[PDB]
Amino acid sequence: MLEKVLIANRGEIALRILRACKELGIKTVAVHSTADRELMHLSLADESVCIGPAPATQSYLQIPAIIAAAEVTGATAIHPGYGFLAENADFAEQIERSGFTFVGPTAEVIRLMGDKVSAKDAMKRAGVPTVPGSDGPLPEDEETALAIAREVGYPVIIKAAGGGGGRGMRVVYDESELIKSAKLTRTEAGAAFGNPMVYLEKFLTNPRHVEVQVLSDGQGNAIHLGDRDCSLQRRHQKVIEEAPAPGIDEKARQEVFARCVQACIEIGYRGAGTFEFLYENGRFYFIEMNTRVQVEHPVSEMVTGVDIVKEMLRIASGEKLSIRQEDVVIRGHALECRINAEDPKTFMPSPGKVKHFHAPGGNGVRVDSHLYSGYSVPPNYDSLVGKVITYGADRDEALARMRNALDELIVDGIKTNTELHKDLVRDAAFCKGGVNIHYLEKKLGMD
Ligand SMILES: Nc1ncnc2c1ncn2[C@@H]1O[C@H](COP(=O)(O)CP(=O)(O)O)[C@@H](O)[C@H]1O
Ligand SMILES: [Mg+2]
Repeated sequence: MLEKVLIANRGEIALRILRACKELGIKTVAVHSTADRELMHLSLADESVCIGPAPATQSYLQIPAIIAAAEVTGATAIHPGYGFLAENADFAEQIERSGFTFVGPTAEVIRLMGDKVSAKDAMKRAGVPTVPGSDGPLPEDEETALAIAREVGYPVIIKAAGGGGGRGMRVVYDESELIKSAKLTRTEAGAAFGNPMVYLEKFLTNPRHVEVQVLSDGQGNAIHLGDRDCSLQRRHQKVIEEAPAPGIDEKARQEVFARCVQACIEIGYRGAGTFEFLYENGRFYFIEMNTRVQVEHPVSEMVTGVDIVKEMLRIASGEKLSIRQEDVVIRGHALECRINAEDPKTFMPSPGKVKHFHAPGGNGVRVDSHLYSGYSVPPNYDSLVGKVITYGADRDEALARMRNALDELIVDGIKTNTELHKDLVRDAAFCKGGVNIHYLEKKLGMD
């Protein structure tokens, strides 16, 4: 087992990772900005190192600072969490060059899947179905671009190859705007991601965001932990997730599970990963693979009883996967609400002192949050303050418990999106289930 892990992150995921280390008997090192000195997990950590000022670019994204924290503290491994340097291949390659273990896939695998054009192509070779589009990038050549779009069929979507966080995409409804829309997206992709390449996909009008959770040990073994539906989105940013995805063709799903697990073994995947799919009319279409732990890993943990982060850390310490697919039984249904410190109506982030925090509880209620009473949320980072996660015998039961949980949650002192969640879990279409990726904004929408 890994001697000592440095947690190269903050907030709730940092606390999540610390919990898993402690269960495994692993020594923890926390890194933090000057603005995050109040973070809950710092006091629970064995060692703590301030690695820069408030701005993320000068702290958490500062690779040299994180590597020096490991060297002084004698960390043997580094967990990147999600975001920041989790899918930064230079980070991975740098830490391994310095003789540390990375709790994630190989740097090359991060690059293979991080470039969304080569990822799609790797999935085609693995016989995993893909969203119809350009076979590779969309060329600047006007004649060729226009012919490709025509063959796919409008509407299409232009997507950044190096894209992330739902940014660098543009939808084109008729051919007269394709070239100028592509021109604009490449420019915007150039600044935001340092790669101006874009590709073309069919714009799917009624899909659901369904994704497959995998774990792979890098020694020939891989399993899935079912799927998740994450269709409720605002600006391509997920708000609620659930597992398993309800109302899915069982044959289609069972087929996609096999393909994904088989791909892990092909490409040599090591750690936790997620294949992201768009599901439409009984059929899956790959869009991307997240080569890290996900925000919404808990719903999958609820329905399988497999601890994804502990497995990650076991794999990283060099262990074979213990769990066989035989033993992975998806049971019940789980629901996650992302609790964000933002305005529930204007979505403007809401930093501040949490004068009083009270967490919901009871049967089938889990809470993952670094909040505590007296804690000040800083302005410098993402708006995620906690995740309320319910579990039941069925989807209706998970929904009933989220209502209850949401009723008891108090984050007094700042604004949250809690009232939005309260509406969503009473929304007729969502309570029915299987709403598409366009539903929330459409709903919001009517205003
Ligand atoms: N072909 C498509 N048609 C319609 N919506 C899409 C398409 N591709 C992506 N999206 C929307 O963008 C979201 C994220 O897509 P990704 O390809 O994962 C982009 P990112 O890497 O930023 O997450 C999806 O959940 C979906 O809502
Ligand atoms: Mg994505």
